[PDB]
Parts: sequence; structure tokens; C-alpha cells
Amino acid sequence: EKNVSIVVAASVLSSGIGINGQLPWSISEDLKFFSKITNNKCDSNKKNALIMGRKTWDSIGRRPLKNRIIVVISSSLPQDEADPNVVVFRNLEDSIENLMNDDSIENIFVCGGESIYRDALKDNFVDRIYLTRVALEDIEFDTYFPEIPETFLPVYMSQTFCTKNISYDFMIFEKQEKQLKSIDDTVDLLGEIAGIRKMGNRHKFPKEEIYNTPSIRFGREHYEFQYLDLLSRVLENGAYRENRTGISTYSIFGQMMRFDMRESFPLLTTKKVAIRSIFEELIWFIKGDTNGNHLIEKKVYIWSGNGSKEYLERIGLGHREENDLGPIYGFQWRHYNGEYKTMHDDYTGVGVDQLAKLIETLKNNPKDRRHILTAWNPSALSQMALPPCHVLSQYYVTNDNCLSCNLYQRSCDLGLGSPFNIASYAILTMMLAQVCGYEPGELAIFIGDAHIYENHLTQLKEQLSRTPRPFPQLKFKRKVENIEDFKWEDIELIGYYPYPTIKMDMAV
Amino acid sequence: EKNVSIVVAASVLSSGIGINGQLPWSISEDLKFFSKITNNKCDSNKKNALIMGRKTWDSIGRRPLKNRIIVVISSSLPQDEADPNVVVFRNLEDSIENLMNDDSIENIFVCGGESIYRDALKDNFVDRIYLTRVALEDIEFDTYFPEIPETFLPVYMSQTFCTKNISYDFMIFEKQEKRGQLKSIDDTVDLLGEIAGIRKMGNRHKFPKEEIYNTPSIRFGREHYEFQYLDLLSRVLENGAYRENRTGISTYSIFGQMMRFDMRESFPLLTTKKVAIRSIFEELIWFIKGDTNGNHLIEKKVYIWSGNGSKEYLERIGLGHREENDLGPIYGFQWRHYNGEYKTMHDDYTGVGVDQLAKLIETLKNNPKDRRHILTAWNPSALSQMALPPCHVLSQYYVTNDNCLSCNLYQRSCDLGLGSPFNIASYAILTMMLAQVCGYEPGELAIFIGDAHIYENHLTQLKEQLSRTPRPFPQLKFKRKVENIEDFKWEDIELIGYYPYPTIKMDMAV
Ligand SMILES: NC(=O)C1=CN([C@@H]2O[C@H](COP(=O)(O)OP(=O)(O)OC[C@H]3O[C@@H](n4cnc5c(N)ncnc54)[C@H](OP(=O)(O)O)[C@@H]3O)[C@@H](O)[C@H]2O)C=CC1
Ligand SMILES: NC(=O)C1=CN([C@@H]2O[C@H](COP(=O)(O)OP(=O)(O)OC[C@H]3O[C@@H](n4cnc5c(N)ncnc54)[C@H](OP(=O)(O)O)[C@@H]3O)[C@@H](O)[C@H]2O)C=CC1
Ligand SMILES: C#CCN(Cc1ccc2[nH]c(N)nc(=O)c2c1)c1ccc(C(=O)N[C@H](CCC(=O)O)C(=O)O)cc1
Ligand SMILES: C#CCN(Cc1ccc2[nH]c(N)nc(=O)c2c1)c1ccc(C(=O)N[C@H](CCC(=O)O)C(=O)O)cc1
Ligand SMILES: CN(Cc1cnc2nc(N)nc(N)c2n1)c1ccc(C(=O)N[C@@H](CCC(=O)O)C(=O)O)cc1
Ligand SMILES: CN(Cc1cnc2nc(N)nc(N)c2n1)c1ccc(C(=O)N[C@@H](CCC(=O)O)C(=O)O)cc1
Ligand SMILES: O=c1ccn([C@H]2C[C@H](O)[C@@H](COP(=O)(O)O)O2)c(=O)[nH]1
Ligand SMILES: O=c1ccn([C@H]2C[C@H](O)[C@@H](COP(=O)(O)O)O2)c(=O)[nH]1
Repeated sequence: EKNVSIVVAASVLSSGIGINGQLPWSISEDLKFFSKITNNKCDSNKKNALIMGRKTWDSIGRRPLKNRIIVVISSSLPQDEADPNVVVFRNLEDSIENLMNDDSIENIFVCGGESIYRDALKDNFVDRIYLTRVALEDIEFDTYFPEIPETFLPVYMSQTFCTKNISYDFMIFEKQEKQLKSIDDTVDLLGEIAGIRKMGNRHKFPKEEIYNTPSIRFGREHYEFQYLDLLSRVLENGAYRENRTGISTYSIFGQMMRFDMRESFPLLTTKKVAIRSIFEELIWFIKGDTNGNHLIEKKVYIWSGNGSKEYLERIGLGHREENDLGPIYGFQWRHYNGEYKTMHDDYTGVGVDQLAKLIETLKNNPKDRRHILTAWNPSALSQMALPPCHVLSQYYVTNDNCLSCNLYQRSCDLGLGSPFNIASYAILTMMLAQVCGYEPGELAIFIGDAHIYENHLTQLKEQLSRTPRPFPQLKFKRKVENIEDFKWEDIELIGYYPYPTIKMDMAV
Repeated sequence: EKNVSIVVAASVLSSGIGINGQLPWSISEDLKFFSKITNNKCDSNKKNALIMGRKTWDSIGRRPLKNRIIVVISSSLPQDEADPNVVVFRNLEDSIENLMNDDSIENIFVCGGESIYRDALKDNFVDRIYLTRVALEDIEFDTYFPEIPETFLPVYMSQTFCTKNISYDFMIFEKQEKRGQLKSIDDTVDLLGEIAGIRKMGNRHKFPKEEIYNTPSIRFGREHYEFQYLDLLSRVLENGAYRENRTGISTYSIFGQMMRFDMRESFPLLTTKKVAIRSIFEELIWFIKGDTNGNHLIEKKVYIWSGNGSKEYLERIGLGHREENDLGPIYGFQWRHYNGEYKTMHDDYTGVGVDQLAKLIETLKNNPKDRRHILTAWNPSALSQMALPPCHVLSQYYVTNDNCLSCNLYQRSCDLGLGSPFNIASYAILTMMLAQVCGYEPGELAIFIGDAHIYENHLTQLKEQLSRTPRPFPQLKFKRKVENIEDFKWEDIELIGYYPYPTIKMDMAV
């Protein structure tokens, strides 16, 4: 008995691990990771053994690895003797015996060639798989990682990283075989006694059947889990409620989500997200625009319904022309407190420009604590087609000169709105970072009424059955001078490989 | 081997457990807890044994406990085979002996009397201690739970509960003599951290080192909500970035963090330092009445808004033309007269500006499930006239299906050392007030911080605080049902069972 682990790097969609006797890419961090995992051991007078196939041997210059013993599988290679850090076997099965003996061998790693992976998995020799998911998928491959067998379950998944615009995961799987007992025994007995009265009961852990990729118990580091686990928590504990819209929701109050923005862009991968619409709705905010026709003109219908004659009629704004949403987001951002008459009037100079003051303060007085944008105007709400959901947002220049964002959101709808805000404020923050001279840092979203519309239950349950994939990267093709000059065309999505788009109808 | 646990309920400060042959209180959740912990077992063919002194056995009426075996330590009581569910032993040590005897015995509980506890601990018989800390002192006790020996560390502390206004609290201590979920995941996350450094968000949120983490041996059971404040503290202490600011005094800062606090079973007043509760109530209702006159506070001997309401400060910021302690359209002006025109702190502003606190109340009452119960103080039009731009910037309220009122607050900037304890207490109280007035019960308070920072002239004070294990939170009850939210008065408030550590002096950053 001694541990056997595969170590592989494979393309996210098709497990492409090689082309023309070489890799499909060069990613140093991955070689570094390979170096750390294969070198790692306790008793420092033993060596780990790296098993590989002759073509892979061939592939790295037949040049030995520091501090490790290579084991080449070949029919032809002479079992040499020049070198003791490189040994040769005629088949994979006998190459083990590694186990039995060489007590000078702590761990065994299967380092691949397809033919070798395929044999290790078929003859059931491997216990763990360390898999580096690489997000590049329209390139030639002639070598694949075989399908992970059912006996294996994912138990870790890291955040997404970036190298020269390529996103990658790493990820661990364990061959399955079948804190205190006291602390949990206590917490449960107090839970039985107290019922609703113990706050832990009001915040129950989600059940396996509604928790995305359940085997991943202690390694939920991919920040997309921050979104999916939120979904589970409400699936789990949400109270059923009626609301102004016909359609009722499951709801809980006071939640939060966090996303890295240094290494990747947080566009959900568990459903294809309408990034264009998101972007297009953002510059419309930025420009201070409240004319819904401008979005519709670019073929973005997200605000259609809240600007229809009937909807505005139903809510007291029947005096408005179709699509005059009144002083909603964009207007409070550039014209805070301005007096709104119609989308046709000229507002240049009226009201506080928050957004301009934001940029000025952000470049001139970075460490100061007042970088705030707010849409919550008690005096305007009744003229808005909808009061805002994303209500207030605070911005933060780190000592190392990234820009982070906090968004307070009164009423994210988890199914539709939420994945939008995530992307939206990510971008707003990247935009502010170009314009002000910083790099993107972190995004934290604080939620008030976090809920799911009931007509989304099955759809979101579908989403919850899909294991997340590395986030993509998002780059600007040019440096702008004023932030209102950004255009869709400027924007580059690198490496977005989502699952099918999931249809969800918006409750009006 | 075979577990021996002490189970005891004791007063938080002096460890009182008994007076005149009885308990100094009557708290049935505790008897429920006792019963659960002592009945709990795997093998339906074995039983647990509870050990007690004769006088304790007298205490419970000499009747057996369902489903368990009582073992009475007495010199004199007869060893009579009548009850198979009660056996007498002449000494604790022999009774311990349950350990090899009675394969039929699964677990062992020392159920007390001071003399059985003292003996069990002195003779080192015992592995774990289940302790219910009862928050009333200043009453008569004649029996005590011994001081817990240094060989035990605490490993769990529950949230605070309430019964007939008495706060209480469950903890476990383990005899500890001679990350980790398994190796493979911590190793991999460690290796990744090394490859990536600052590039892996995990390295940006490093775990607090043991010497700065409050009560470190409690690692998987930091349930007491006091820990939400303390752990935040240790977190900026471990990752907080240095930065100079508008005050000569620099801060250590991180960005984006949160705290939850229950308000159904207790009042979230920090116990690890005596907190100026009066001054908090007096500012709070100052805000509710919509008042901006700094004098009204000083007149009630509350000096928190003095430094910011003085002649020099008002000068240095461009408000020289303002009467002393005219603070401007700060918090309560915006709550009552959002966007109204600020003349002076003397004008009458009846009917001016949007009255948010009124709309709030109307909305909680008539539209409980609506998502627009919102209180805001961030008014870009009015920042400059303000002695100080607001820190508790926005709050939301939420009526649960079982009629409790919850509050979320977004705080852009938060002095962990000084303002934060005020904010927790402040908004717990406001929420309790809003709840009474609207017909509901207190629910939960969540607090979202933008800039969470510790002032550098505070480090040693907060380090001191971090070395004190928290005690169960007190209760706060209103003595009468007010008709209007601005009628509340300090006199109307009762603070039951607040037992803090001594106050810790910290200088304000002007
Ligand atoms: N992305 C990643 O993580 C990795 C990718 N790769 C890529 O994979 C490709 C190489 O893989 P692959 O084409 O499978 O070649 P392999 O590395 O699997 O080597 C194949 C050779 O191994 C020997 N061998 C295999 N099975 C047996 C057996 N049953 N008995 C005796 N000898 C055996 C034979 O050598 P002989 O002919 O001498 O008999 C065979 O030709 C390259 O593109 C490489 O870059 C490789 C490792 C990792
Ligand atoms: N708050 C809590 O959780 C609890 C509180 N209590 C309270 O504590 C008080 C009772 O405790 P306490 O006064 O210490 O009495 P105990 O329950 O410890 O009983 C004392 C008796 O136990 C027997 N005993 C003790 N030591 C020996 C020995 N070494 N050899 C032989 N017999 C021994 C003796 O009985 P005999 O005289 O027959 O020889 C002695 O008088 C009451 O107020 C009770 O309500 C009790 C349990 C729990
Ligand atoms: C958040 C936010 C901004 N908003 C604004 C907005 C306005 C009123 C609202 N009203 C309600 N009840 N829920 C909302 O989420 C909501 C959102 C959004 C509105 C609709 C979609 C939407 O239907 N998105 C696509 C379909 C359109 C597309 O493909 O572009 C989807 O089905 O996912 C997204 C965001
Ligand atoms: C929040 C808020 C309102 N405010 C107003 C206010 C004004 C300027 C500020 N400036 C800075 N830098 N930090 C602050 O927290 C702060 C707070 C407070 C100011 C001081 C104390 C304070 O020193 N409190 C007691 C001591 C006095 C007492 O016992 O009453 C303490 O030490 O806890 C609390 C609140
Ligand atoms: C077998 N092989 C192909 C290869 C490439 N990438 C991989 N990536 C992963 N994740 N797993 C593999 N098995 C893997 N294999 C290898 C093996 C070692 C080195 C190598 O250079 N290793 C150095 C690491 C060099 C570095 O630090 O950059 C070492 O010290 O181990 C390169 C390719
Ligand atoms: C020994 N004693 C005094 C007493 C009271 N409170 C305590 N509380 C604690 N935590 N620990 C003790 N040892 C303890 N002891 C007792 C013990 C049992 C019962 C009792 O009635 N027990 C019933 C209680 C059942 C119930 O009320 O649910 C049981 O089934 O266990 C009362 C007093
Ligand atoms: O960024 C956004 C834009 C608005 N909405 C949704 C949330 C609610 O479903 C709806 C507002 O509902 P009420 O507060 O009006 O009831 O708008 C979002 O979730 N996110
Ligand atoms: O309710 C309040 C009143 C103000 N402050 C503190 C927070 C900051 O320490 C200080 C303002 O600092 P600057 O934003 O001026 O830098 O006031 C609070 O924390 N809470």
C-alpha cells in the first residue's frame, strides 16, 4: 500500500492533452504545479516515482527530473544502468512493485501519455487524479485524457487563474470506496430543543440534492460557487412569499457573494450569459440615459416591459411616453437630485455628477473613504419605472493599486438579475480601473432580499446539476479617454465555454 | 475506553450552581439539554450512567431518570437491589469502574454536587465538560462548580439563549494534553498559494494567526455571535493594509466583510468590553427625533459628537459660519427631512424634506413583504454642509414569515475599535423599536462593511480585548409599549444580565 495519483492537464471541453508529440500550449504555472505536487512528500529520504510512457519520456528531452525517480514504460527502451533516477519496465502492471519494496519510494504518480493513463484507470491502479483544466478548445488535438470513471468524485476545484489570457483550473478527484462528533452532536441537540429559536436552524445547510457538485465538500474555491451556493441556500431555507408581481418567490435576507477579478472575469459558466446586453445596459447607465428606446435600438430588450404603455399605465406613470423610465439608474448616477421632466429634456449641468466625482476622487484621493455611487433617491422613487435594485456601491484602491468594488443590492432576483449584476459591476470596475490607472481587484456583493421566482425552480435546478468550468478572461482592446467612450467592439471575451443557455421568463 | 463527561449549569461570573439544596434558577431548556446529552448513545442495548452525590439525588426527589442508570455516591445509603436503575457506591473512584464493569454502560456523566465535581477533577477522572453558563449573578449561592483546570480548553460556545429574561449559553471543554480536512486539499491549496502568492485570492484573505485569534482552541464551534465582531477584528489585524488618512492617525484596512447577530434570543452588546450603552441610546433617538443640535447630547452628558461639533473643526472644514455644535444635515436630518433645505439647527423643519422614518413604518405595517423598506443617509447634495459624511449609509428591513423584523446595514467606513460596537448596539435597538411600533418581533441583524479598519493607536487596546473569552449576551427589554417611535426614553429600557469585562479606553480620531 502506497498512494497512486494521476497528474494531467486537459482542455476543458474535450480533454485534449497533446498534439504532434507535444503539448497544445505552454503554461509555466502548470509546470510549477506539476513540480510541487510530484515533489511533495513527508519523509525527505524517500523519492516519489513518476511513471510515464516512452513517447512522453521522448517528449521532455529524455532529461531526468530533479529529486524524483522516473519510470519509463517501453517495449524497446533498454533497461539501462547509466542513470538510477530513470528506470524502465515492459508494462505498467509490473512497474508496480514500486509499492511492494522501494520503501525508498513514498509516492507514485502516473504522469501520462494517453496510453498510460488509459491503462492505469482500466486496471484500477489510481486513487487520486490531479487535473489541470485548460480553457482552450478550438485547436487540433491528437491525444486525450480518458473519461474519468464513475468511481471517482471531485473533492476540490480552485479559483480560475490566467496566463497570457488563457484561463485554467486545477481540480482533485478521489476514488470513492464507500470536526467533533461531540460538537455536532451538541449543536444538533440544541437544534432539537430550540427549533426556530436557534439561528443555525434558520440557516440550514443545503441538502445534497440541491447543492452543486456535492462531493466537493472542502474545496469550493471556484468563485462561481459563491453564486451557486447562494442559490442552494435559498432553495433550502427560503420562505415562500407573494410580491407585487403576480409570481411568488422563495426568499431569505442578508447574503453575500465574492468574486476575484484579478485572474479572470466572473461571467457564470453554468449557463450562457447575455454579456452583450449586460454591457449595453451598462454604458447606457454610464451615459446617464433613461430612454429605453436607446436599448431597444441596439436590440437589447431587458427594459422593454418596464417601459411598456400598459406597465407604466398600471403603476401611475401613464403620462409617460413609452420607454421613458424616468430618473432611474443612469440619471441618478450623472444627475443626482436633478428635477426630472421627460427623457427629451436636456440635463447637461443639472444635479450632482456622482460618476464624475467618483473618477476624480478615485485618481486624486485614492485611500480616502468616500468613493460611493448611490441610486437610492427618496425624492425620485415614485417617478422611476422601478426603484433601483443595485442601490449603493463603494470603491477601494488597494495599497498595490488594484480597484475593488462592493455592491449593496436590495433585491437581486437570483435567477436573472443576479448573474447580470455580477458581470455588470465587474465591468464597471474594470472600466473605472482603466480610466483611473489601476488594475481590477475584488467584487463583493451584499444582498438584501435574495430570492428565486417560482417559475424558475426547475430551470435553476438544471443549472445546479452542471459542474462549473473555469471563468473566462475579459480584456479591453483599447485605452479610452472618457469612460463613456467604451463600445461593445472594444471588448474581448477570451475562453468562455459555458453550458447551454437556460431560458427564464422575467416577472413584470 | 469509555467517555466520562461532567455536565453542569453555572453562573457565568462566580460559578454558582446551587443554593440551599436547590438550583438558584429554573430554566427548562437546560433540563432539556441535560436530558438530551445524557440520553444520547449509539448502542440501543447499552445505557448511560449518571453519577451524583447523595444530596443531588435528594434534590431530584430520589426518582430514577428514564432510560439511564443513576449512580449515587454516599457513605450511608443502602446498597439495596430494589432499583436496578439506581446503584450506590461508597466512593467516586470505585464507581468509576463503570469503565470496565457494565459492558452495558456506553457513556459516563458526572452530574454533580460540588463535592463530586471537585473529586472527579482533582483525581483527573474526566475528559469533557458540558457547561451551561447562566447569566444572573448578585444572588445567593452556597455551591460552586470548581475552577476549570488548565488541562481543559474550550472547543465550542453556542449562541446565547433566553428564558424568562435570563441569558444563557452552552459550551464544551475537552481535556487536551499530548485545514486538515485531509492533507491532499490543504497541500494542494498550499502549493497553489506558493506558486501564485498574491495572485490567488486565498492569499489575500489569510487566516488569523493563533496569537491574534480570540479563544483559539474553539476552532469548529464559534457559534456565539460575539465572534462575528472578534474574528473580523483579528482579520484586519492579520491582513489589514497600512494607510494614512484625514486624521494624522493611520489605519490598517481591508475591504468587504460582514457580521451577523441574532436578536431573537439576546441583545448583541459586546461582552468583551463594557460598552457605553446609554450614549448609544441617546444618539440613536436623537437621530429618530431628527435632531442635528450637538447640544442636546452634551446636555445629557453624551460627548461623542463633541469633537466634530466644535469651533476649530467646523472652521478647518469650511463651516466657520456655523453656530457651535450645529452639526449640519447629518444622520437624522436625512432620516426625517431627506433633501430638505438646511437653514440652521434652530429652524423648525416640520413638513420639509422626505420623512423616511415615517414611510418606513407605514411600509413595514402595510406592505410587510414588499422589498422597499429602505433607510438612507447618503445624500450627495448635502455632504459638504455636513459636519461629517455618514458612515452608516444605508439600511434595509425585512419582515419574516413568522413576524420578525430583520435589519441589514451597509457601513462604508467603520471604526472597528470604536464605532462598530456602537453600530451593532445602535441598530439592534432601532430594529427593536421599529419592531414594537410595527407589531413584530426582533429577527436578525446583518452588517456589511466597506472599509473595515483599525486605528493604529488602538492596536494594544484591541489586542487586550482579543484575549478575553466572551460571555453570553445580555437581554434588553422595553418597559412599556410607546405610541410613537420618538417617545422612547432611556428610562423605558431594561438591560438584564449584562456582565462585561472592564471598559477599555480608546481615543477618538477627530
Ligand atoms: N497534457 C498533459 O498533461 C500530458 C500530455 N502528454 C502528451 O501525450 C502525448 C504522448 O502520449 P501517448 O501518445 O499516449 O504516448 P505515451 O506517453 O503514452 O507513450 C507511449 C509508449 O509507451 C509505451 N507503452 C504504452 N503502453 C505499453 C504497454 N502496454 N506495454 C509496453 N509498453 C507500453 C510504448 O513505448 P514503446 O514504443 O517504446 O514500446 C508506447 O509507444 C504527447 O503529445 C504528450 O505531449 C503527455 C503527458 C502529459
Ligand atoms: N447547577 C447544577 O448544574 C447542579 C447543581 N447542584 C446543586 O448542588 C447542591 C448539591 O451539591 P453538594 O452540596 O456538593 O452535594 P453532593 O450532590 O455533592 O452530595 C454530597 C454527598 O455525596 C456523598 N459523598 C460525597 N463525597 C463522598 C465521599 N468521598 N465518600 C462517600 N460519600 C461521598 C455524601 O453523601 P452522604 O452524606 O450520604 O455520605 C455527601 O454528603 C444542591 O444545591 C444541588 O441542587 C447539583 C447538581 C447540578
Ligand atoms: C440584473 C439586471 C438588469 N435587468 C433589469 C431588471 C428590471 C426589472 C426586473 N424585474 C424583476 N421582477 N426582476 C428582474 O430581474 C428585473 C431586472 C434585467 C432584466 C431582464 C433580464 C433578462 O431577461 N435577461 C435575459 C434575457 C434577455 C437577454 O438574453 O439579453 C435572461 O433571460 O437571462 C436581465 C436583467
Ligand atoms: C458610531 C458613532 C457615533 N460617533 C461619532 C463619530 C465621529 C467621528 C469619528 N471619527 C472616527 N475616526 N471614528 C469614529 O468612530 C467616529 C465617530 C462616535 C464617536 C466616538 C465614540 C466613542 O468614543 N465611544 C465610547 C467612549 C465614549 C462613551 O463612553 O460614551 C467608546 O470608547 O466606546 C463613539 C461613537
Ligand atoms: C511529462 N510532462 C508532460 C506534462 C506536461 N504538463 C503536465 N501538466 C500536468 N498537470 N500534468 C502532467 N502530467 C503534465 N505532463 C512533463 C513533465 C515534467 C516537466 C517539467 O519541466 N517539469 C519540471 C518543472 C519545471 C518548472 O518548474 O517549470 C519539474 O521540475 O518537475 C515538463 C513536462
Ligand atoms: C441533577 N439535577 C440538578 C441539575 C439541574 N440542572 C443541570 N443542568 C446541567 N446542565 N447539568 C446538570 N448536572 C444539572 N443538574 C437534575 C437532574 C435531572 C433533572 C431532571 O428532571 N431531568 C429530567 C429532565 C427532563 C426534562 O425536563 O426534559 C431528565 O429527563 O433528564 C433535574 C435536575
Ligand atoms: O440589477 C438588478 C435590476 C433589478 N432586479 C430585480 C429584483 C426584483 O425582482 C425586481 C424589483 O422588485 P421590487 O423591489 O420592485 O418588488 O427587480 C435585480 O435583481 N437586479
Ligand atoms: O455612525 C458612525 C459615525 C461615524 N463613524 C466613523 C467611521 C470613520 O472612522 C469616521 C469617518 O472617517 P472618514 O470617512 O472621514 O475618513 O467616522 C462610524 O464608524 N459610525
